[PDB]
Amino acid sequence: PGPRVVVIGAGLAGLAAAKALLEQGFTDVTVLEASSHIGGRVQSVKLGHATFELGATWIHGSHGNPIYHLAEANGLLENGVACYLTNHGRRIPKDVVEEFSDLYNEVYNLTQEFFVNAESQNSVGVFTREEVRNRIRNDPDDPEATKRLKLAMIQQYLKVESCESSAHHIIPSGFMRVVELLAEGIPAHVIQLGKPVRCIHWDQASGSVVVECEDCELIPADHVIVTVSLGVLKRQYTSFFRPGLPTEKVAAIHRLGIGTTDKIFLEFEEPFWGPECNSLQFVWEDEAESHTLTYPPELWYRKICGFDVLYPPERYGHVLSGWICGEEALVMETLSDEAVAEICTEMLRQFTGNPNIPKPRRILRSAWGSNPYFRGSYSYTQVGSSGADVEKLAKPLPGLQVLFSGEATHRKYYSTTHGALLSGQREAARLIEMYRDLFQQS
Amino acid sequence: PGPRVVVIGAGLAGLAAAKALLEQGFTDVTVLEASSHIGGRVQSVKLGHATFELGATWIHGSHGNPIYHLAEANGLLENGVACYLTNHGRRIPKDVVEEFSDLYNEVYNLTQEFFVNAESQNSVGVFTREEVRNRIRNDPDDPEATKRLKLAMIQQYLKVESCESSAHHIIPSGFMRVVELLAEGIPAHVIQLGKPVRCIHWDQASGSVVVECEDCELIPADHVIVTVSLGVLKRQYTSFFRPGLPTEKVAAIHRLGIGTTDKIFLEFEEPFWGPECNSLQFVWEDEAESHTLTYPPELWYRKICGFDVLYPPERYGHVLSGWICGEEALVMETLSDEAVAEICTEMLRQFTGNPNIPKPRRILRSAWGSNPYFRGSYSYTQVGSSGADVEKLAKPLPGLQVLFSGEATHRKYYSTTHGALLSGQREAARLIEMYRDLFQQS
Ligand SMILES: C=C=CCNCCCC/N=C/C=C(\C)N1c2cc(C)c(C)cc2N(C[C@H](O)[C@H](O)[C@H](O)COP(=O)(O)OP(=O)(O)OC[C@H]2O[C@@H](n3cnc4c(N)ncnc43)[C@H](O)[C@@H]2O)c2[nH]c(=O)[nH]c(=O)c21
Ligand SMILES: C=C=CCNCCCC/N=C/C=C(\C)N1c2cc(C)c(C)cc2N(C[C@H](O)[C@H](O)[C@H](O)COP(=O)(O)OP(=O)(O)OC[C@H]2O[C@@H](n3cnc4c(N)ncnc43)[C@H](O)[C@@H]2O)c2[nH]c(=O)[nH]c(=O)c21
Ligand SMILES: [Cl-]
Ligand SMILES: [Cl-]
Ligand SMILES: [Cl-]
Ligand SMILES: [Cl-]
Repeated sequence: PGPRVVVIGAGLAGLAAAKALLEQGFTDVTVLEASSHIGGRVQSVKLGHATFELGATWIHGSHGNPIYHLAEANGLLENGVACYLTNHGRRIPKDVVEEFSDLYNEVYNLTQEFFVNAESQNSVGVFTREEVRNRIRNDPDDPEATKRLKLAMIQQYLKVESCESSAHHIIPSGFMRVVELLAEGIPAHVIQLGKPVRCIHWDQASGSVVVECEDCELIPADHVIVTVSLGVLKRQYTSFFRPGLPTEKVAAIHRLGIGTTDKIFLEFEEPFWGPECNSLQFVWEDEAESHTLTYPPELWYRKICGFDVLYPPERYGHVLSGWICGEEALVMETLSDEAVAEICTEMLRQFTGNPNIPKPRRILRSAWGSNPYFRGSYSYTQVGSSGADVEKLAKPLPGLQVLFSGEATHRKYYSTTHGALLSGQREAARLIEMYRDLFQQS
Repeated sequence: PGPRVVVIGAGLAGLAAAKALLEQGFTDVTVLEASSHIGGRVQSVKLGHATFELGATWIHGSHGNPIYHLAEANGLLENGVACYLTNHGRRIPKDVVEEFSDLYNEVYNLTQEFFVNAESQNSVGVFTREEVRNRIRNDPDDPEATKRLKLAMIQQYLKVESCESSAHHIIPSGFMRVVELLAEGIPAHVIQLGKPVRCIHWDQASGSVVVECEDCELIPADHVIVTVSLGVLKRQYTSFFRPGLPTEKVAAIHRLGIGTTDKIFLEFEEPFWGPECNSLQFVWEDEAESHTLTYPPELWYRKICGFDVLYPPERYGHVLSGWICGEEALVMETLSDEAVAEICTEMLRQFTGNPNIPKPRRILRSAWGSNPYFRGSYSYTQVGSSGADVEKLAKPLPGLQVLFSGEATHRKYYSTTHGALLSGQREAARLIEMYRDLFQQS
């Protein structure tokens, strides 16, 4: 009864692939989702009336962006200053920050002009910071205390740059509404929840592919679209494919990077922050000399660059939204809500110079790195890798027996929701063209 | 190329089944063993020259016993008093122990005569102890202190009875020598080590059975002989069979018992025990009133009835051999060698009344309950179950697609090495008869 297609993952890529096939008259389609939910790294949570994003937060502008189009078409779509604080409870003056910002931006451009691959982009940052460090050290007119603060702001910027990897729209109702739109069309029977896959068996001798589920169910199939993260692949490629993947694809899985980026929300009964403060930015004065990329686990909290104040209060309450990227996010994920809440409260006391700040009423946080269905937040082309690795990863296996979809497999829109969606449509489109060729040949 | 037979487990049952098939001209035979070793619950360890059994220790006499025959044919086969000590470092006099022993044996026989199923055997113990407790309490001539000791000896006996479940020969070279004899004949390629099975798939549409390995290898087969313990079945039957087992067999798996019985060996530099002492038997004076079947985890050590002195010293060194049965053995298995060694040393100080006993030089111990390939030491017909459950467990699935072997599936020799061996030959014999019928019919 037609070709049997199995999609692994009910994130944007898996749902987009499933929908595209169903719309082109593929009846025998089943989505195997590991978790109890759809959307994957799109995860919207409601604390009372308020809606908080634990994954994807922003749509990256654009009319061509098919997630903007989805949202706008269904009508889902829609202050003050960054307060820089020192670890001895002092605010850094406007003029110091503004002076640093301009020095950094001037030196970043003189560097970026001098250089556009992965190793190029990274080295702009590295040589910018060392030149900025020189210009501060060698400035004859700045006093000692001011130089120590500005040098520590290099380390604060470095932490902000560590989370960065791509004008910007939010969905106040929840990013999960966009996910629910894609899934509307899909019949109920198609999406199997709580159904993690253990291994894909290909080059077999009615069904040349067998999907081995964790619950030991064997599902024969003609084609499999794999949408699991680069994190899942890195951890499981050795056991997840029989026979082994082509060595080019194994190399791609090794060379491409995936970052753990977790969100920390702190709900307070009353606010303790000035009405001029959009954010609290944490500058540790003892980090003037350090070039620290990864902190030891005891100092995981130091990788938090600061906290944004959510606006408006009536929508969200009095909530601080922090980000933590890298191995320090994995350490954070191992700690209890009380242990995390306590350390963030301690930090905010030290940085505000106000020892009477109460522990937050509630705490909400993501755990993407430790989750065996994600093992990270988003992909990037790493200091070593290229766009060739993304093409290698995306490349189907012989017979289109296994196709590779997901954000990581998208050449220009990797680490985005639209990248995921479009990577799904690409692989669905690949099958459609293959079965058009059989129609045209015969 | 002939019928494809897969044996799960390279214990006595699996090896016996494999050998029997190979000897009757079954060429296409493979044994999948989870662990890196053969023998299963036969496990011999050498500390220097000495050989210590962590599993099966004794051959239960007999000429008909095929393990006696195996040993004797290859020439592998071959003091003092039990010292009863109180928890206040006092030895219980010969006459007190002898008086208790006779009271127990007299009252056990008067009860056993009055009653022979599982619920019958257990109830003999229960009504014996309560009658003994009465006869002690109501004895007009015994003093108070003596009654408290004798009543606490009921609890010490109760612990010894908790490990009991079946004249007696040892193999000084190692019980593993008997295992190695069976395996001699078996070609190298047949036994796959480090190869745990995850699920057996039966009622399929060239190979009506698929064995799903933990490493995700799918092995087509005509017949599967399952030799894993009742412990493994109890824990994994829900996931280990597709489709589900007959409800009669599920009920049998539930109703039949498997006990965790672990061995503790303590090697001392010098002995601290009298040359008259074969064993140190631990009587806790505060257990006069208790009828405790299972201790809380904090008091796991109380389930140790005492320690045997191994003889002769030149063979073994100065070693104490203790046994611990039940949930208290699972608690023991979670503790470190230092933590276990320390508590046993503390006990021996309290019970000898000698506070200067050094911590043992070495410690050796089994961990059958926590081991996912055993989850217990041996089967028994439980207070509720019958020999009908053993027949239900032993019963093959339709087509002899799956056969059930192992100690637990043997009607009279369950919980023994010969039971395991003979249960293997039974299932091998079952296949041989099935393929003799096809030879005679056609
Ligand atoms: C002043 C000032 C400061 C402000 N600075 C401005 C800078 C802002 C720059 N933007 C940042 C954006 C972030 C951080 N954004 C962000 C933040 C965070 C915290 C995250 C986690 C992500 C993001 N991204 C990336 C996307 O979320 C991601 O690419 C896609 O959802 C993935 O889709 P998929 O490929 O289908 O995989 P999926 O994993 O979703 O689905 C696969 C499924 O497979 C399942 N699975 C796994 N194993 C399985 C198995 N064995 N068997 C069966 N199933 C299995 C699994 O359960 C899943 O359901 C963002 N994207 C975007 O558009 N906007 C954004 O803001 C962000
Ligand atoms: C004065 C005074 C005091 C003295 N008192 C005297 C009283 C003495 C009474 N006797 C007591 C005897 C004991 C306690 N004895 C004793 C003590 C102790 C500590 C133990 C642990 C046992 C015993 N017994 C029982 C036997 O050891 C047991 O029945 C068989 O070896 C099991 O064989 P099998 O069926 O093949 O299973 P196996 O489990 O061996 O093999 C199955 C294989 O399957 C493998 N497997 C599991 N899962 C798998 C998967 N998923 N995939 C693939 N493979 C997988 C696994 O790794 C194994 O290798 C004894 N027997 C005996 O004859 N003499 C004895 O003394 C004792
Ligand atoms: Cl199945
Ligand atoms: Cl990482
Ligand atoms: Cl395979
Ligand atoms: Cl138990």
